[PDB]
Parts: sequence; structure tokens; C-alpha cells
Amino acid sequence: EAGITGTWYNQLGSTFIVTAGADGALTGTYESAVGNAESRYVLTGRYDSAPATDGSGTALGWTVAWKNNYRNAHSATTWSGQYVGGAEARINTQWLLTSGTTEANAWKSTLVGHDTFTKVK
Amino acid sequence: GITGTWYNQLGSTFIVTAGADGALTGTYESAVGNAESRYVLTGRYDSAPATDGSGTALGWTVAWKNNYRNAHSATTWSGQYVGGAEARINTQWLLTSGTTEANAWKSTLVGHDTFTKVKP
Amino acid sequence: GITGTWYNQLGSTFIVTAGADGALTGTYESAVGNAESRYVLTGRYDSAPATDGSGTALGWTVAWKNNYRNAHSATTWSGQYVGGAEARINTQWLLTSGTTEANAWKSTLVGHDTFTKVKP
Amino acid sequence: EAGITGTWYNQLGSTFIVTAGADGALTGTYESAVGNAESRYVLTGRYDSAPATDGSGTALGWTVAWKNNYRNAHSATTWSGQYVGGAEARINTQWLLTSGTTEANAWKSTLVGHDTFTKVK
Ligand SMILES: O=C(O)CCCC[C@@H]1SC[C@@H]2NC(=O)N[C@@H]21
Ligand SMILES: O=C(O)CCCC[C@@H]1SC[C@@H]2NC(=O)N[C@@H]21
Ligand SMILES: O=C(O)CCCC[C@@H]1SC[C@@H]2NC(=O)N[C@@H]21
Ligand SMILES: O=C(O)CCCC[C@@H]1SC[C@@H]2NC(=O)N[C@@H]21
Repeated sequence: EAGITGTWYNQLGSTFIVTAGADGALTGTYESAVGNAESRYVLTGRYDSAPATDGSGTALGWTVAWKNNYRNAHSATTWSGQYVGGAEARINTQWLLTSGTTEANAWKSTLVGHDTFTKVK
Repeated sequence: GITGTWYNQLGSTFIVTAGADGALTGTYESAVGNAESRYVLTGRYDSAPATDGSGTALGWTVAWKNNYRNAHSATTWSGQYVGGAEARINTQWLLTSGTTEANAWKSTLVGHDTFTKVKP
Repeated sequence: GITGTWYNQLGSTFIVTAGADGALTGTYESAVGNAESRYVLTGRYDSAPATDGSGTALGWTVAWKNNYRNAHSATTWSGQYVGGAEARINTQWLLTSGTTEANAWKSTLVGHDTFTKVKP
Repeated sequence: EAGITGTWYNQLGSTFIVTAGADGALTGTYESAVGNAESRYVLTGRYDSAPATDGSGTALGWTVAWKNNYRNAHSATTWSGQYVGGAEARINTQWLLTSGTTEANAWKSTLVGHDTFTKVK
């Protein structure tokens, strides 16, 4: 939690700014270096606020709908993964990016990938 | 609309409110897994979808900790709402468990849930 | 058994032979996408599944090149066969397109196909 | 193809030995450093045997059913990804590992991950 809260960057050059609340909330903004995106987007999510203390990561996830006051891609990404704490903090994720499609095109609505986030300071 | 009480093919209950500007807020009760009672969820959806017949993109997260249990895991659902007479939310999901780094390869389950407002 | 002609929810046709020791060999004809006619597939399945009621794990690949078209892409389906009166193959799939390194983030689609032997 | 053919290792320490045939076939063996696995397992797959020449990767995929003459995990993995050629050849993949389950447990049948393979020589 104080762990998770901060600024993070992934391998694409994207920026994630997040605050982890005592109640398990994640709130912040996401800026993507790629895709049909510009500026910052709201994110919201959840994390395990009482994780195991036995060397395990802390499970978390968040969503961005790719609409802000400047652009709308008619799509949303969710990241699912875990925070790994300590001096070299990482958030390791897999994600699903679903675009709104017609029914005929639903088979090709969803991209899958993986992002690694590095905490800055 | 998206706001309402939804059920998937497993009999899980997804109760959500869609805020006017894109928020999803609600509770999730899973019929399966290391879960009992309701869990907090939050997410986002496209609050100005295309007007060509396309569905409404969305996603949400549950961390599987509540007053009864903690599974040390979180699921995200990514999908789209399809309105009409038999409204549906079609999703794919990622369930990540906290693991050691070495077991990270087996940390994440993937699946697909379809939701309707029809009570089992 | 697994050997036979299968159809998914999109109306794609999956014609396969399950070899006694685990091979899957056949053809795939997709009803959607950058595809026409039949494509070669190969895969593997568990040729000695558990006897507790569990399904039979399997997977296969199609590279979307044939004599008619080349989409510069490949799909893998990972899933399990569930026998019984209404045999089913339930899958999740990954469709990777060749991309530049920089566009690799958007190289891979994911979805789910369910197959039965019922002709549309 | 001469590209793809060879020995590869991923970040877990697993070994993939493959031959790419002129007809788009992939054949070989896989040895996993992790999981319910020992020794070598057959793999088979397919690749785009006439890829684009415009800087793009070569699409491919393969499957392992985790039964060999020493062990059976009642599971199968498929890797989907692309080969990136040149002096520092890589195969970048995402994978799906489905275990056989009862119907009641099908929701938890499938793991998802990503592997990066480095060609040795
Ligand atoms: O193109 C869109 O539909 C909106 C932008 C999507 C950007 C994706 S989300 C997954 C991946 N990680 C990033 O930081 N950016 C891309
Ligand atoms: O077992 C856990 O770690 C927590 C409960 C997970 C339940 C999963 S979330 C995806 C799927 N859809 C449901 O409604 N339930 C399962
Ligand atoms: O468009 C392409 O790149 C090639 C055709 C892809 C068809 C996909 S494979 C997954 C899904 N299931 C089908 O039967 N068809 C689509
Ligand atoms: O545990 C099993 O069911 C069989 C072994 C699975 C090993 C997996 S396949 C994906 C990942 N990549 C590897 O090299 N090993 C693991």
C-alpha cells in the first residue's frame, strides 16, 4: 500500500500513477505510450490490503476505460497481477484490452498482453 | 442499461452501478472458488459508446478479501455490454493469485464469463 | 471420441483425427477473419486422461497460410474435450499476427470457442 | 525456418528443440523446468512459411500435451507468438495451459502466461 502508492512506468513507456487506500482501493491515472490514447485516463481497481507475508506478491488489478476529455477509443483495459515489494518494486501484470465491436466482430474484440511496471522512487 | 443485478453461467451475482461519467461500482458474489458473501468491485466503462451498433467496453476488478475470507487473489473482467431485449455482458477474465516470484508462472487463471440479468 | 468433424459458435469447421498416442492432425476452416478454405492444423491431446470424470486436455495450432491466402498469423486453441451424449471441446485461443517489435503489444487476440459435432 | 529450427531456452530455464519444415510444420521436443513435468515431451505446431519481409515477426504456435513415457499431468499448453530473426533471435509468446478438470472445476482449468525464448547458437 505505501508500497503500491506512487508513480510507475512500463516497458512501453506508459505512466501509471496510483494511490492505494487502506480499504483496498486503487485510484489514479494512466497515460499510454501507444494505441488510441492521449493524455491521462482515470483508473480504478482493487488490491489485497492484508496480503500474505510469506514471500508472496500482493494481488491487485485495475481498469482503464479509454475515454477522457480529449479522446475516446471505445475500449477498456484491465490489468491483473501482483505487486512485488522491496527496494526494487515491481508490478507484474497480464492485461485484456476489449474494444467495443458489433456482434459479428466480437470474436476479434480482445487483445491480451503483459506489462511490467517499475516504481520510480 | 449496465446498472443492475447480473448473473453469470456459474451463478455468481454481480451487482453494479454505472456512473454517468464512466465509473463502475458494486459488489460481486462468486458461486465458486475461495470466496463467500459479497466483495467490493470497482471498474470503468465507456460512457459514450459508438452509435454504430457496437457494444460498450468495460472492465472491473475484485480483490478477494472481505470480512469473511482472504484468498490473496484478484480478478479482472474485461468485456463489453451488449444491450437490447436480452442484455448481456460478455467478458474474459484474469485471476491472479499472490505467489512467490518463482511460482509466478502459475499465478494467473484465464476464463470467460457471460452475464445476463436473468436470475438462475 | 475426439476424432470427427466439429463446429464452433462462429460456424467454423474443425476436422480432426486423434492418433492413439496423442497426435491431433486435421484441417480448420474459419467462418470469420482473413481466411478462406481449409488450413492445416496439428496439435496434441492427453491420450490417457484421468478416469475421475475429468475432461481430456488438448491443444492445436493453425498458421493462416494456404494456397489461397496468407494472413501472416497463427492461432492456438487450448482446451479440453468433454465426452458424453453431447460431446464438446471447450477452448480458449490466442491469435498472434506477425508484427514489428513495436506493435507487438497489439499482436495477440484472445477468445474462446466451443465446439460440438452438430452441423449448423 | 532455418531461422526457427534449433534449440531455444526460456526465462524459466525450459528447453525447446524444434525443426521448422518447408511446409509450415513445427516438430520437436519440450522440456519444462517447472510444473508437473519431467524429461522431454513431443511438440507439434505450425508457422507462417512465407512471412512478410517488411520488419514483421513470423507468426507461429505449438502445443505440448504433458504426457510422455514417464509422466502424465493431464494437461496441455499452447504457445502462440512470433519469431523475430537476425543475430539475436527470439521467439516471443503467450501461452495457455489447460488442465483436464471435472465440469464443476472447468472455470479454473486454464493458466495464462508468457514466455520469451532465446536461440542458442
Ligand atoms: O488503443 C486503445 O484502444 C487504447 C489504448 C490501449 C493501450 C494499451 S493498454 C495495454 C498496453 N499497455 C500500455 O501501457 N498500453 C497498451
Ligand atoms: O478462488 C479465488 O481466488 C477467489 C474466487 C475466484 C472466483 C472466480 S473469478 C472468475 C470466475 N467467475 C466467477 O464468477 N467466479 C470465478
Ligand atoms: O484473421 C486471421 O488472422 C486468420 C483467421 C482467424 C480466425 C479466428 S481463429 C479464432 C477464432 N475462431 C474461429 O473459428 N475463427 C476465429
Ligand atoms: O504442470 C503441468 O501441467 C505441466 C507442465 C507445465 C509447464 C508450463 S507450460 C508454460 C510454462 N512455460 C514453461 O516452460 N513451463 C511452464
